[PDB]
Amino acid sequence: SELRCQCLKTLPRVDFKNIQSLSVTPPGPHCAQTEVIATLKGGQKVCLDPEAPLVQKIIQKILNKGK
Amino acid sequence: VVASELRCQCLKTLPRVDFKNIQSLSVTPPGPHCAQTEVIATLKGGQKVCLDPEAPLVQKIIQKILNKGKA
Repeated sequence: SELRCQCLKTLPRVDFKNIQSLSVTPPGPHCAQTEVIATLKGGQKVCLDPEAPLVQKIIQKILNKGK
Repeated sequence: VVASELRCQCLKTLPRVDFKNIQSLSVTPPGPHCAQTEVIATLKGGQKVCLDPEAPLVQKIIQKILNKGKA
């Protein structure tokens, strides 16, 4: 068996409020790149650019969102 | 319907983990079912553990992952 990178394209942002969850996968046997996949509240799955400052900012706003 | 949308998935959080142990992370912001953001790290060998999302070392780990491919 062989898996590969599942992102064809990476996007520069999504709206914070629309994120249901994100998965962040570092490089490994499957893929040389970190992949960040946002699942949005309508079911969409989107690949985000993990190096984009807005994407890192969104991630941070999520990590910090808890009360 | 499903358990993960009806309650938090975490029974407790850790302050850090060896980052090279991490195979992947899922990050879920709070919602009706859960007051906290949850960061579930699946470690090599398959165990899922939660990381405290406001631990500085855990935010630093996630930044390192995001920045792996920059020069």
